[PDB]
Amino acid sequence: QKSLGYTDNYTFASMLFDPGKLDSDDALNSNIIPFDLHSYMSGANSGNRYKIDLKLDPIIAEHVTKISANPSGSNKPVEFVRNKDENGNLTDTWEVNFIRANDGLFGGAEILSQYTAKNGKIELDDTVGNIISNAGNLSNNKLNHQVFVRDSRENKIVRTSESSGYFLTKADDDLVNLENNVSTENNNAFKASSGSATYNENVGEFGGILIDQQIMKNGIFSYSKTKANQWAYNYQIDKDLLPYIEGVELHQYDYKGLNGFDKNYDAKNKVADLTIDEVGNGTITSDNLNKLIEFNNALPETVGVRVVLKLNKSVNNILTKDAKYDSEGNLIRETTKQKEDFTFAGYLTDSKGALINNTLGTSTLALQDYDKDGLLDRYERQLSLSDAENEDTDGDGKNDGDEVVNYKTSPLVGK
Ligand SMILES: [Ca+2]
Ligand SMILES: [Ca+2]
Ligand SMILES: [Ca+2]
Ligand SMILES: [Ca+2]
Ligand SMILES: [Ca+2]
Repeated sequence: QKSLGYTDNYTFASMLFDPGKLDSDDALNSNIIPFDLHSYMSGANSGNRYKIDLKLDPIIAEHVTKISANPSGSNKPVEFVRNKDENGNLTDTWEVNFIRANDGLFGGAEILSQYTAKNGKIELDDTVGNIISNAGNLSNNKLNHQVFVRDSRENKIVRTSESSGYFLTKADDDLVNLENNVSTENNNAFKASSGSATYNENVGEFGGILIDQQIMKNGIFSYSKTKANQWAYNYQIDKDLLPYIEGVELHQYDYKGLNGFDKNYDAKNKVADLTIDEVGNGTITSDNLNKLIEFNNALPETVGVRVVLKLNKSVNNILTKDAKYDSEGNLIRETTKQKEDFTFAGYLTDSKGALINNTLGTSTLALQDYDKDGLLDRYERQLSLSDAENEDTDGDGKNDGDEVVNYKTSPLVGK
């Protein structure tokens, strides 16, 4: 139930989760969710240190009986083992070793090239159509999924390997439309695309949210179009976040060769101000899209696009909306939200407005308040430096949330 911190290993440059959509009658009537797993590794690795984790929506994890996939270049599948939490229950995350030689998926020496784990099967105890019809309204809450590399030595997520998103259903009618009428302009250029959403306290004056969409290249694509054939970048932000957003910007996201993507925020990389409507959708174009997207022309580098959400209030005001306080103004741990997920999506359209093949990348941002002290887990780990599973880190009777916003005293000192 508790979230994980982040660590830094640039060698795990990309890790994309590519699942099938769930709208066609063939997929809707099957008990198996198919997927491929793409990875790019910039340096050699070995041993049992690093793992591959796959966190699934609890609606689906309730029905999962087996998860498996073929390692890169193999015919024999490997089974994902379900994870057990601290006390012994089963999480909604399955885990497999990374290095192929240690019952994993990818070879420790296959670097500087895209490698795929194919024939991935999420075997369920029921057909997906039955679960979709017994899951509720999937127009706001989606069937979230997440994949990342885990450093088992420090129990942290490798920052550059995180990728999230959600499975497409018929409730996502707009997105499902574009993956059925794909454009013909460059159906060969790109392999797959996934997104990732994180919280960043250095953005603006109240913190920010970073949406980093990567698009893997099949070859060495180069973007050169006439002014009348210029593409457009289309984005959709979760409507549940608009009250808290001061503004949205488009940043450059350069794949810096062997170093991959720089995950840090840099306000100097802003290239445009994005406009959005009431439902959270928007689009942007130019007479030369090379101004707004670092396509890494003529190079086999992954294409990246960064969207920044500058908040107008502190991020802790999201789960603490319609919460209750006492006479002294302190938060009662039993009134604030504990979990809430937000969904985003980004994709490229051609001149007529059709999707470029495998350019749709969805992302989910999982905000969590495990100890329910009013401070998000990401806030405590990245800014306040307090224990994410303790209402009172220093042990002086003053809760962590009350100590930071109310008492204005350090939540780390008790004497
Ligand atoms: Ca570059
Ligand atoms: Ca907390
Ligand atoms: Ca805490
Ligand atoms: Ca305290
Ligand atoms: Ca204190």
